[PDB]
Amino acid sequence: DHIKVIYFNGRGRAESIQMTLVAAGVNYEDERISFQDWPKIKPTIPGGRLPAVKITDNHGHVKWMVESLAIARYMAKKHHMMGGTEEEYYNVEKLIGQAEDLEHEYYKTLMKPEEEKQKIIKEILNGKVPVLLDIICESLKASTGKLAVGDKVTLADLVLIAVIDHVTDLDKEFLTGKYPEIHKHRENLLASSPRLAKYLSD
Amino acid sequence: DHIKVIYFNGRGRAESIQMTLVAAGVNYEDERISFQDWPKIKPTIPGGRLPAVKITDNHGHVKWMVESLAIARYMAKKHHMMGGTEEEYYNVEKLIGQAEDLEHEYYKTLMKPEEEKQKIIKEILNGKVPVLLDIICESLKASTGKLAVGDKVTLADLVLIAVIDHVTDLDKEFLTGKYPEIHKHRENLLASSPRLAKYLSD
Repeated sequence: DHIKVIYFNGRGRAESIQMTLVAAGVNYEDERISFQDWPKIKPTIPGGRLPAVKITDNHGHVKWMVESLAIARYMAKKHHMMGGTEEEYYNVEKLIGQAEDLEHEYYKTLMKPEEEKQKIIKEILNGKVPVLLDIICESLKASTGKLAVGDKVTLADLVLIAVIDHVTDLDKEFLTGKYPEIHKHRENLLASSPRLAKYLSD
Repeated sequence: DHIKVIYFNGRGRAESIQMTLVAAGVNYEDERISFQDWPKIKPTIPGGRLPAVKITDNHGHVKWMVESLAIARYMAKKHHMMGGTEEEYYNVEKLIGQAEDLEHEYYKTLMKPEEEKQKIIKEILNGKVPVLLDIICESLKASTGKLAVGDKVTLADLVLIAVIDHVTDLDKEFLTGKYPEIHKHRENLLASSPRLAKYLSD
């Protein structure tokens, strides 16, 4: 059973799939597609969208998975990272929802020239971004554990760190001296998962 | 127990919470907040965002739930509408993800001056809207049952009907003589759930 994570963007939507697998201690192969080869690769991907995950058993049979956060939730559920109670499940989804709202602001900046980019970044960093970071800070405070939901790793944790890194991609100093719970979350996450600590260092 | 669904909106994000409860045969109270009353209501809502769900027990204890699709997933999970196996769960999340991509196109048209709204409606209906509808059609085909995932109601079913109604909101004729599996899905869904059939007329 061989897992291939097929994607173009190293900083993209595959991050949540890769981090789930890393934290789960699961081997996989990264297959990165270049812009140049995409037109030729597209018709070979069911649904024609990346990221996608190709799973090949030892009899050469192929199962395809599409929709990156659906894949990540499947892999997370399989390896006990989607909450241990229905209440924890709710809170996992709550924080994923909140991080996706933040991610969607980051998305407004993508594929622009110098400006719109500069103009968008400025609008989002003064608008919804700080509101959303505050909401996430309070969700983290309300955890019954040291992590986003309880004390052990969930998808909510990995989705969060990926989205924060996009925020800092826009303004590296944006969270400096602020959102201590968010910095504290990352410290704590890296402690609970040497694997992810290792992966993120590399 | 007493469930209150607090929202704007209407044809908004509350639809998936309400449809889930309706399909689960769970009673609840709708509390609709006017634009005029929102400034005074906001500080009483944790996180200051709607939709939100206020749950009051017999002892007058108050539990708040936020993030509408996290709420919808909680309620769906509690009532066996999130798939019966891990593969069914992945497929529920797959279709939810696909419908939300469609929903995001619909969102580009909201709160616009009619000028650019007309321009946006025209832009998406020729762009990603039919691409996404085709993807959803193929997802429905791949179901092992008559509904989006298997033969029984899941959150994916309700998210799909809500989003398709938004598309027809933009162009009431867009799916006429097209996407037969989508028409077929809705045919089937109302059959499988007399409760929802009722709600969707009433």
